[PDB]
Amino acid sequence: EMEKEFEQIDKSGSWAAIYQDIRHEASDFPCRVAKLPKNKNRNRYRDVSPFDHSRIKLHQEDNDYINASLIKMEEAQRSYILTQGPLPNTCGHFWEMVWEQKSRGVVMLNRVMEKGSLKCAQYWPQKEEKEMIFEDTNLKLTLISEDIKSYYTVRQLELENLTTQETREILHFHYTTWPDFGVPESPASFLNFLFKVRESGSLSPEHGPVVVHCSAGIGRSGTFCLADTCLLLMDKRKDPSSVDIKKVLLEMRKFRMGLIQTADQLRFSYLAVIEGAKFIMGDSSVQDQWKELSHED
Ligand SMILES: Cn1nc(-c2ccccc2)cc1NS(=O)(=O)O
Ligand SMILES: [Cl-]
Ligand SMILES: [Cl-]
Ligand SMILES: [Cl-]
Ligand SMILES: [Cl-]
Ligand SMILES: [Cl-]
Ligand SMILES: [Mg+2]
Repeated sequence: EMEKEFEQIDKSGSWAAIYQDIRHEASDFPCRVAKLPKNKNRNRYRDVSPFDHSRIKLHQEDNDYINASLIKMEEAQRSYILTQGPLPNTCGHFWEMVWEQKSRGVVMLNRVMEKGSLKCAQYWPQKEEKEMIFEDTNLKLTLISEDIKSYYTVRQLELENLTTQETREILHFHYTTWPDFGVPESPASFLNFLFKVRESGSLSPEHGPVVVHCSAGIGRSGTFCLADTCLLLMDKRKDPSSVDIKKVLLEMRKFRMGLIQTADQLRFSYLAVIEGAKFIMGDSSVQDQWKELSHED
């Protein structure tokens, strides 16, 4: 049971050891496509690749490769697409994947510039009047509106298939204050953001899998999906005791390497799930309290 286990690990000071055992137990599957010489410029990080079995295939034609994985959580019945922050030459492929996979929401957990370096291309338009046209993949993208909060922004985008003239609405949830190899400021601030995402309808099974990315699409991304999946699992069952967090994380790591990148992100995951279980188990009031504690205005 997660809270008792939490207290025990904390007491004995063993988060590093718990987290290293997850790393040693994690699946190791090939990534031969990601490593094809022709794909080298499609990859942000040498050592972060999608497994071949789980990779998202683009429906071109010339090169179906994108660094994106489908994390398909069978028992939870939710999927997520985890991807690296798009590169200057992969922004058209990224929107192509969103279109082909029928995603309604993209959760971005990083900034474009972190620590002085460019960790993600500016893949969405920051002004209504300056849309983006991705000529390679025949798509256009328009900022429709944005809602700017203290630590996150929600943007409404319109994606258009230029070939068919079909248009879809895409919600962009942008967490701007989650440091790389770091944790959110509090469980409240993380949960307030997660439930904004849930509220939008973007995780509905009527839509394709939500796209989640940070820079490498593994540490901040894995932290997000983990907490969400664990909360979903206990909601299904109405039973917090039935959720084994480390097991869920190991199941996720069958689909993408390196999910959750520090011991403290693991520890933060347990805090978020333990705190969010209050909501799942019937205390609707805590939602209002997370909003306050998050200082979103
Ligand atoms: C910036 N970065 N770099 C990694 C990583 C891990 C192993 C090898 C190379 C990069 C993960 C991450 N970031 S995160 O996934 O964006 O939080
Ligand atoms: Cl940014
Ligand atoms: Cl900086
Ligand atoms: Cl970039
Ligand atoms: Cl950072
Ligand atoms: Cl790892
Ligand atoms: Mg303006």
